Amino acid sequence: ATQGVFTLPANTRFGVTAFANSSGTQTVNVLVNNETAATFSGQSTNNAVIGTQVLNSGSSGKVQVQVSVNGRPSDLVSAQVILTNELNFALVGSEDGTDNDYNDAVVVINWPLG
Amino acid sequence: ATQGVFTLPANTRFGVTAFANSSGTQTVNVLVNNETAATFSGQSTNNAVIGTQVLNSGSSGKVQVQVSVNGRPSDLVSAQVILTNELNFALVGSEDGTDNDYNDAVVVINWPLG
Amino acid sequence: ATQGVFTLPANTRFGVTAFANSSGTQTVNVLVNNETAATFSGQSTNNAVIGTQVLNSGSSGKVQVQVSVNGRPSDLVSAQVILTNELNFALVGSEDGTDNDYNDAVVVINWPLG
Amino acid sequence: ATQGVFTLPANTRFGVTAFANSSGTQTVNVLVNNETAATFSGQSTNNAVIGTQVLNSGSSGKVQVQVSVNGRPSDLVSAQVILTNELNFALVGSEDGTDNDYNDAVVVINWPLG
Ligand SMILES: CC(=O)N[C@H]1[C@H](O[C@H]2[C@@H](O)[C@@H](CO)O[C@@H](O[C@H]3[C@H](O[C@@H]4O[C@@H](C)[C@@H](O)[C@@H](O)[C@@H]4O)[C@@H](O)[C@H](O)O[C@@H]3CO)[C@@H]2O)O[C@H](CO)[C@@H](O[C@@H]2O[C@H](CO)[C@H](O)[C@H](O)[C@H]2O)[C@@H]1O
Ligand SMILES: CC(=O)N[C@H]1[C@H](O[C@H]2[C@@H](O)[C@@H](CO)O[C@@H](O[C@H]3[C@H](O[C@@H]4O[C@@H](C)[C@@H](O)[C@@H](O)[C@@H]4O)[C@@H](O)[C@H](O)O[C@@H]3CO)[C@@H]2O)O[C@H](CO)[C@@H](O[C@@H]2O[C@H](CO)[C@H](O)[C@H](O)[C@H]2O)[C@@H]1O
Ligand SMILES: CC(=O)N[C@H]1[C@H](O[C@H]2[C@@H](O)[C@@H](CO)O[C@@H](O[C@H]3[C@H](O[C@@H]4O[C@@H](C)[C@@H](O)[C@@H](O)[C@@H]4O)[C@@H](O)[C@H](O)O[C@@H]3CO)[C@@H]2O)O[C@H](CO)[C@@H](O)[C@@H]1O
Ligand SMILES: C[C@@H]1O[C@@H](O[C@@H]2[C@@H](O)[C@H](O)O[C@H](CO)[C@H]2O[C@@H]2O[C@H](CO)[C@H](O)[C@H](O)[C@H]2O)[C@@H](O)[C@H](O)[C@@H]1O
Ligand SMILES: [Ca+2]
Ligand SMILES: [Ca+2]
Ligand SMILES: [Ca+2]
Ligand SMILES: [Ca+2]
Ligand SMILES: [Ca+2]
Ligand SMILES: [Ca+2]
Ligand SMILES: [Ca+2]
Ligand SMILES: [Ca+2]
Repeated sequence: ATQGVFTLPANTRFGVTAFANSSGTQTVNVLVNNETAATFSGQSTNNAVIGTQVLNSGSSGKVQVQVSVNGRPSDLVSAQVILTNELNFALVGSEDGTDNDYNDAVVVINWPLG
Repeated sequence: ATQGVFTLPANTRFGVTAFANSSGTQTVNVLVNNETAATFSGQSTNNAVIGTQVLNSGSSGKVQVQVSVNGRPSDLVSAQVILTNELNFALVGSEDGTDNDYNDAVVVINWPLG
Repeated sequence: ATQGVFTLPANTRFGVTAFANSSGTQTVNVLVNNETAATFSGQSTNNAVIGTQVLNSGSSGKVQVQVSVNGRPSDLVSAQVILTNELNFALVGSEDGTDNDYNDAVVVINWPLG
Repeated sequence: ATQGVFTLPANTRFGVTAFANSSGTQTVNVLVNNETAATFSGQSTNNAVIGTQVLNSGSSGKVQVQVSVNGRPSDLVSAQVILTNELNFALVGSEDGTDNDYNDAVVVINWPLG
C-alpha cells in the first residue's frame, strides 16, 4: 500500500519533526499539496533530531513524507492515530538497509498546534 | 483509565521528546521504574521541542510521563502503536485548560534506537 | 479526557461490533448525532460477539459509544487509527471491575464499507 | 515492509474477527506458529463478520494473517495499538482490486480475553 501520505484538514498548521538512527545521512522531504515544503538532512545513530518545522497543510490538506539515503528512497511504514477525537499524530518509520528496524529516519507529524 | 504509563522491553534505549502548545509553561517529567529520569520545560504556542533525550528502560521497562503547568497536573491521553511489528511509538497528549485540544504538552517516546 | 466519541465523515456507513469478556452483562449503546442508533447486550468471558450492526454516520458524523453494566457506566478507553490514509478503526475498551483489563466490553467501529 | 505479522505473548488466548467488503469472496487464514489455525470465507459488501474465533498464541506467539481471493493474495496493511498499557488490537486491512479502499477483508485481533 502507499505509505507516508496523510490528509490533514485544510489550511491547518502542523508540526513535523524527524529523528535519525542510521549510519547513513537521512534526507527527509515533506511535500504539501505535491510541492516540497521542508527538507531535513542529518546523520545520527542516537535518535538525534535532524529537523523540526511548522508548516501549513494548504487548500487540499495533502501531506507526504519521503525519505532517501545515499540517493535511494527508503521503504516507509506509516499510520495516523487520533487521541480523544482531537489530537492527531501522523507517524512514519523508514528503512534504508537490510535489518528492518524501520527507525533509520522517524518522522512525527502532529496537529493541531497552538 | 490510567494514561501515560508504558511497558517497554527491558534494558532498551528509547527516545523521549516533548513539544509545547500553550501559553502556560509546561513541565514534563519522565519516570523510569518509578524514579525521575528526565525533566523538560518550556513555553511555546508553536510546537517547540522543549526537550529530547535518550534513556534506558532498565530492568522492568516501566516508563511514565507526567505533565504539570504552574504546579497543577494536566489531564493526560495516551496510546502505543507498533508499525511492521518493529517500530514503537508511545504517545501522550495533555490538557492544561478548557479547550480540550490536548496538545499543551505532547510527548513522543520511540524505540528501538540505533 | 472524553473517550468513546468519534467524528466520522458525514453520510458514511460504518460497522460496529461488540465483544464481551466479563461475568457482567454488558450494555453497549451507540449514539449517532446524540441519539440512540444501536443497543447491544450480552454476556461472555470468551470474547463472544454480543452485537454487530451497520449504521450511517448521517449529517453530523458524530458517533459515541457508551458501555454500562447494570446501570453502572464503565470506564472507557479509545483511539482512532487510520491505515494507508484510507482504512479507519475507532476502538473502544471498557472496564467494569477491579482488574483493569479493559476488555469487559470491546467495541470496534470500522469504515468505509463496500 | 512485512504486514499482517504480530508477536503476541506466548500461550495467550486472543480473538480474531474478519469482515468482508468486496464483490470477491474473501479467504482469511490465521496462522499460529506458521500453521493455519482458523480459516474464514465469504462474500459481503456490507461488512459481514465472515468469522470470529478464539485461538491460543501457543509456544511461539507469532500470529500471521493472510488474505486471498480465489487463491490470489491480497495486499495487506496492518498495525498494533495498545490502550491503557493493557488492551491490545492488531489490525489488518487488505486490497483485492484497484480502488485502494483496503477494506476488502478487514481483520481485528484482540487480547487479552476473559
Ligand atoms: C467466575 C470466575 O471466573 N471466577 C474465578 C475468579 O474470577 C474473578 C476474577 O476474574 C476477577 C478479576 O478482577 O473478577 C471477578 O469478577 C468480578 C467482575 O469482573 C469482571 O468479570 C471477570 C470475570 C473479569 O472478566 C473481569 O475483567 C471483569 O471486570 C466484576 O464486573 C463484578 O462487579 O465483580 C466480580 C466479582 O464479584 C471474577 O469472579 O478468579 C478466581 C481466582 O483466579 C478463580 O478461582 C480460581 O479458579 C481456578 C480454576 O480456574 C482454581 O480453582 C483456583 O484454585 C481458584 O483460585 C475463580 O474461579
Ligand atoms: C457490483 C457493483 O457494486 N457494481 C457497481 C460498480 O462497482 C465496482 C466498483 O466498486 C469498483 C471499485 O474499484 O470495483 C468493482 O469490483 C471489482 C472488485 O473490487 C472489489 O469489490 C468492489 C465491490 C469494491 O469493494 C472494491 O473495493 C473491491 O476491491 C475486484 O475485486 C475485482 O477483481 O474486479 C471488480 C470489477 O472491477 C465494482 O464492480 O460501480 C459502478 C459505478 O459506481 C456501479 O454502477 C453504478 O450503479 C449505480 C447504482 O448503485 C447506478 O446504476 C449508476 O448509474 C451506475 O454507474 C455498479 O453497480
Ligand atoms: C490573549 C490571547 O492570546 N488571546 C487569543 C486567544 O487565546 C486564548 C485561547 O487560545 C484559549 C483557548 O482555551 O486559551 C487561552 O489561554 C488560556 C490557557 O490555555 C492554554 O494556552 C492557549 C494559548 C491554548 O494553547 C490552550 O490550548 C491552552 O490550554 C490556559 O492554560 C490558562 O490557564 O488560561 C488561558 C487564558 O484563558 C488563550 O489566551 O485565542 C483567540 C482564538 O484564536 C484569539 O482571538 C485571541 O487573540
Ligand atoms: C547503523 C545502521 O545503519 C543503517 O544500515 C546501514 C545501511 O544504511 C548501509 O547502506 O549499509 C550499512 C553497512 O551494511 C548499514 O550499516 C550496518 O547495518 C547493520 C544492520 O543491518 C548493522 O547495524 C551494522 O552495525 C551497520 O554497519 C541502518 O539501516 C541500520 O538500521 C543501522 O541503524
Ligand atoms: Ca535499518
Ligand atoms: Ca536503524
Ligand atoms: Ca489546551
Ligand atoms: Ca493548546
Ligand atoms: Ca475488567
Ligand atoms: Ca475482563
Ligand atoms: Ca478494494
Ligand atoms: Ca472494498
